[PDB]
Amino acid sequence: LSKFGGECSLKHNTCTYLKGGKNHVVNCGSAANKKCKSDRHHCEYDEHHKRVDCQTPV
Repeated sequence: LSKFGGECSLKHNTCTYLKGGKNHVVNCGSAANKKCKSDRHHCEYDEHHKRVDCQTPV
């Protein structure tokens, strides 16, 4: 609804997600369970509380 999935950059610790044909970039954050730990890992941005998780599980 207000969540967008994408993939994270290990080097940049960011999540890139697509919305309406437009890429957006958001900081994964520094928490050990939120930062990007593996390049291209599934990540999700929650628009509502402006939350990011770059360790989205399967």
